[PDB]
Amino acid sequence: CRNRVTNNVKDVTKLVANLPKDYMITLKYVPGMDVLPSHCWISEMVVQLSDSLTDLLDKFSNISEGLSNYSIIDKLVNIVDDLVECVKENSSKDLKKSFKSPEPRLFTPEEFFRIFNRSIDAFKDFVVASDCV
Amino acid sequence: GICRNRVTNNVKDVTKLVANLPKDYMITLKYVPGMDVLPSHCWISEMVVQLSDSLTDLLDKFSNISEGLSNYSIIDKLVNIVDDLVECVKENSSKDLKKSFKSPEPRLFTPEEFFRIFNRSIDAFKDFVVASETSDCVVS
Ligand SMILES: [Ca+2]
Ligand SMILES: [Sm+3]
Ligand SMILES: [Sm+3]
Repeated sequence: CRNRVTNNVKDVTKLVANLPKDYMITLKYVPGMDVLPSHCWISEMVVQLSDSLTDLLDKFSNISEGLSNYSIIDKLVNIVDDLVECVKENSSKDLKKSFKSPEPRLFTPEEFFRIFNRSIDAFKDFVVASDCV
Repeated sequence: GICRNRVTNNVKDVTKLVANLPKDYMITLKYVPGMDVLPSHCWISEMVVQLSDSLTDLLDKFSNISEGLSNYSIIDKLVNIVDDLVECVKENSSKDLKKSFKSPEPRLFTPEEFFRIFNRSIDAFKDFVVASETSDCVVS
């Protein structure tokens, strides 16, 4: 989706620096994301990252006048929601939705946002969509 | 001044930290059983010591590389004020209960719960001008 709202690890790196290391974030991970082509999982991953981030957002209080966790997350919530929009709109050869109920697991902030960056980077370099078994 | 040397907590930073900590995050603290109804001389030494231990350990959970708002930075300052207190306890020749035998049982607390116990404990260095004029250290 050409326009990705630039979600570089710039703010992500800061967020991870300020989230406790032993704090587990829940994410319904789409299995196969580490081997299958993107058109097979990007749609559901983007939807799940959106729900996890939004739920994570309610766990912090505002003070957006100095790059607080709340503010950065809100910024990431918006980026992913728009990617969700695109995916539903620019569907073809892409598994536009279907199912949407993988298995929920726990991730460290580091692991969670690594999954977050790969999902977004997935759009960056993505042209050859279409099988997924 | 009562042990008020660099003894200004300033909750301005504390609220900001609680706000920057997930309400979901559980913090460990060896809590003294009834410090909520017992005279301060019954728990203050042990608690000031456990608070320090808990805050010091949280340091490990954050990164010291962050511009502007930094949770590592705020915790560091909090550790110093509480470590300054563990000093007014050292030389302390006052006998009231400044010991607590061993170490209490560990308990989990959310950020708001933990820092409430924190501020109270600190503030306890003002409302502690007695010992023989207070109650026992048991509840029953
Ligand atoms: Ca949800
Ligand atoms: Sm000192
Ligand atoms: Sm009693």
